[PDB]
Amino acid sequence: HHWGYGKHNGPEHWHKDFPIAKGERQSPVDIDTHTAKYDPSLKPLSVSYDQATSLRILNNGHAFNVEFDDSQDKAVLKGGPLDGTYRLIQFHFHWGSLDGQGSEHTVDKKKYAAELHLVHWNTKYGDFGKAVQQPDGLAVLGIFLKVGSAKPGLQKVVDVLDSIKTKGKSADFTNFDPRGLLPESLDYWTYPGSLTTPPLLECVTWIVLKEPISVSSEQVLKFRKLNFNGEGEPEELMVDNWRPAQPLKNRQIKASFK
Ligand SMILES: [N]S(=O)(=O)[C][C][C]C1234B567B89%10B5%11%12B5%13%14B%15%16%17B8%18(B961B%18%152B5%163B%11%1374)C%10%12%14%17
Ligand SMILES: [Zn+2]
Repeated sequence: HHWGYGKHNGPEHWHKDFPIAKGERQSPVDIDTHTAKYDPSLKPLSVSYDQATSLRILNNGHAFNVEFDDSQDKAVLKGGPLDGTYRLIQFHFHWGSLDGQGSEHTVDKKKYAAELHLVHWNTKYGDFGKAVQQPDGLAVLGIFLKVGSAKPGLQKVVDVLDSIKTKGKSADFTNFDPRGLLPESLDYWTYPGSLTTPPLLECVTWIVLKEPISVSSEQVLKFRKLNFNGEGEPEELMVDNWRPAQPLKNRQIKASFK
């Protein structure tokens, strides 16, 4: 009886195995645009993905992960609110059963159809397992998806999903360029928070981009054909794999932009 996204194992149950679920810096949150203060001390985000080396795509039973070679400083996030250098390890998405839900963060209570998370770890801790034990261990870049025009840079991901339909399936996924998933603007909000899946550790600097990317109805429908279940098990469509907004508590959301 492991955690998941259902009635009997979804987010309102997670606190029983992971008591930090009711902690002081949980994610995601609602971004109240009127309350988020412009911080002129924040730097432009530096996204250096030119040498990013994707290796593989994996259906982990909750989402799909696109994994990178993080054995050197290839793909790195720095600047913005960050001190030092954060290495790209993977990205994944959260999405809904319908276009009106799917994102984890909300913007004035608006839910987007999906949310992309690019996960990076602080190189000062040496390995991601040490980094997740630190309050400044991870930086996650969050990007909203809305349904409209197709995202050409996403289609290589969409086209491999048929080969990882079920939990535990992986596929070689080399030479994927994550620059193709970024919007035009790097304007962002930032706040201190947590992983949004168990173990829910409070180790993340969140950087949420204001400008969403557009994907087509056909692209997001292919996300919704994935399965939470393993091969030869009863079909449970991989949809609504998002945690709802959590209490902001004693935190300030900062804007990089006026
Ligand atoms: N929705 S979310 O908080 O970005 C989930 C992040 C999950 C992970 B934790 B460990 B650290 B890195 B890899 B593995 B798990 B995987 B990635 B971050 C590693
Ligand atoms: Zn995520």
